[PDB]
Amino acid sequence: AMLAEFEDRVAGIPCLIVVTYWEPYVPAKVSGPPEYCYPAEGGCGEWEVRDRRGRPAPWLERKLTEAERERIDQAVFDRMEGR
Repeated sequence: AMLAEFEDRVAGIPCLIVVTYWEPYVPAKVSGPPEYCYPAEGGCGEWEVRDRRGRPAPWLERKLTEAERERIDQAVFDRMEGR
């Protein structure tokens, strides 16, 4: 569904980011013998740009650059991993 929404910007234009899937971050096991160690999991998911009413915003989606996608990826992580 629609897990969370927050106000942000795409190339300076106000929008809503809606998070549609979130895989919770699960820490790696690093302490102790290597035989018991394992990598981290999750800390990623799926999000979309929307207008302030939560409607599709294809005109903003087209304005996303890879730089913006990377910045918003981190904004989503911080929102979903917050308290």
